[PDB]
Amino acid sequence: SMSYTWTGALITPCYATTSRSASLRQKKVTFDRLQVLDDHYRDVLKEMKAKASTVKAKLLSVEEACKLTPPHSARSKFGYGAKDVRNLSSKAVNHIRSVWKDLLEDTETPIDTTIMAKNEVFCVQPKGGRKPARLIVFPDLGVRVCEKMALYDVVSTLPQAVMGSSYGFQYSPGQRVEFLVNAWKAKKCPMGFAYDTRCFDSTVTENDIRVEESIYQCCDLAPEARQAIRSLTERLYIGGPLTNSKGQNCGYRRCRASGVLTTSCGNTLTCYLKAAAACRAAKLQDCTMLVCGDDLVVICESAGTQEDEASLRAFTEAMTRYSAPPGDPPKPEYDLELITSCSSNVSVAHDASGKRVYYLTRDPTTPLARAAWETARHTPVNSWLGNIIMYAPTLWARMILMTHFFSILLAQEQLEKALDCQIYGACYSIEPLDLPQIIQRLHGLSAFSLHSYSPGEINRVASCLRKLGVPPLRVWRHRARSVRARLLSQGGRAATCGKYLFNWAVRTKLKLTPIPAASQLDLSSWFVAGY
Ligand SMILES: O=C(NC1CC1)c1ccc(N2CCN(S(=O)(=O)c3ccc(OC(F)(F)F)cc3)[C@@H](C(=O)NCc3ccc(OC(F)(F)F)cc3)C2)nn1
Ligand SMILES: O=C(O)/C=C/c1ccc(NC(=O)C2(NC(=O)c3ccc4c(C5CCCCC5)c5n(c4c3)CC(=O)Nc3ccccc3-5)CCCC2)cc1
Repeated sequence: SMSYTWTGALITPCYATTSRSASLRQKKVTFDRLQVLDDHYRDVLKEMKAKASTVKAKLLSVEEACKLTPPHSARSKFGYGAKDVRNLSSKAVNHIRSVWKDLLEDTETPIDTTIMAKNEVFCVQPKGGRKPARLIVFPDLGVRVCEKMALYDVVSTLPQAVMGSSYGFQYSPGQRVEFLVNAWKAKKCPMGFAYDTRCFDSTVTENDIRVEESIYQCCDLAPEARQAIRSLTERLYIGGPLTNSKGQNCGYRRCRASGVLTTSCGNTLTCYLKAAAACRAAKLQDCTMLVCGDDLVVICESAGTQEDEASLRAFTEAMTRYSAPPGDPPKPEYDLELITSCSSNVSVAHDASGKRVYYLTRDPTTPLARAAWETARHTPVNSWLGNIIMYAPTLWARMILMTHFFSILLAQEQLEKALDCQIYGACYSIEPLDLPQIIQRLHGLSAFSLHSYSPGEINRVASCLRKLGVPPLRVWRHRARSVRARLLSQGGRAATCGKYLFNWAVRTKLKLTPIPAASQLDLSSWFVAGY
């Protein structure tokens, strides 16, 4: 089946990515899919369904779903926006009830979807060329609330039950490294790899989507929720008509929509199922998987250099057979630092006590360039804040991002003002003064005392700074001492940031003891819609 069918009415809009590049993206994402399912696929699927049986999901109220709407979610064509929804206005609510009643009445009529080009910031790099704008398909604000009513409890309960430890989103960055490192140590002869699927969303066949539904149907579901899942599957999930920003009929989808509630959850389940089955086809001994949507890391017992090269080809053959071919073929790695997943890679450093600590790190180029864009054109989303949270132990986040933004915030007297940030699915509102507490909860106390980084990691940061015209780490060290000083003078929460966050900047280091606030770390108390 053709992933996409196009009419000719072009993708109209509302370095960066424009709608002018969309034509190239369309070509990459449009293709025929050929699925050849085998007995392993069926066996894994029965195992998964059995684990889903145990889940019981609650149907959310019309009002309950409104308070989970992100404040920046696109407005409805029916005259009401995200604000109107979370304020529980009669226009929003009465219209949402009609959408809900329509899902329970209509079982065939496809739900209309909007095709858009994602405006992302990438780096102006003269190996490879400019990437074309990613495509984003989504239903109306109204349908998006009903999706949450019928499936919010499912998606935020089910994957963890079906996949257990293989489910990526359950982990904090510290917990993810803990998992990866333990699984690598657990093997007597470790050999891992990361499998990148070319255009994941486009490889998701109508059967794949119906297979996910078959899994959601294994929970205890309210009759209404059960019907709504059935209707949302056939009217939205399995495909539908596309409509550009203007209002013209753009084309027809027969794959995954990125702007749906099930996207993340479903992708994880689909990728897990395919990979898990392909592990049996390739006869990969003592397997460990870590699935983060379309992202997949496999750790196992090596069976020899030649044998592993062969087993990896068998894995790929099997994945391709399940309509999930690779971008570039996976190579077996015998060092965990070389395996790249969720754009990041495990690195090592030493804390105060001299103990070797593992941490996740990525190439600073994109985070830095994105932050430099944020600095210029004003945005409601702060990639830098996310990056400071997610990559807190890294040399780059600590020395550049933290130094830069804290000096900016100190100067604007905005340290006490909350900021909206998106970490993968979830949207949070965090005050920078609260960061130490969060960083400790997500990474550990070692996050503030790290030193003795890998020479290569140090050079990756160094060379990257030169390339972007960013002042050297020596400049940053100096700048940090001034921020640290100005923070400690302020006292209270401001002084905690100075003490913990900026300890690396001083010659005369302080004894960093566990934070009095992070002792009773709640989390999800910063949570403002998702997931
Ligand atoms: O799509 C989702 N669900 C659909 C399928 C059903 C979904 C999406 C996100 C999500 N979460 C909760 C767990 N965490 S979390 O880290 O505990 C955290 C908690 C609070 C916080 O904000 C604060 F603290 F400020 F409140 C900030 C972080 C975040 C995360 O994305 N984790 C994965 C991950 C972890 C490490 C990685 O590695 C590297 F670091 F390299 F990226 C890469 C991915 C956010 N949960 N579910
Ligand atoms: O050799 C020595 O001993 C010292 C050398 C030295 C060299 C250059 C400076 N530069 C500066 O002071 C100024 N810019 C900066 O001090 C600066 C700060 C952050 C910058 C960033 C990012 C850093 C991460 C958060 C967002 C801002 C970028 N660029 C930056 C420049 C360079 C830039 O202009 N743009 C980009 C573009 C892409 C990526 C990064 C950048 C301030 C006004 C005049 C220029 C300072 C010291």
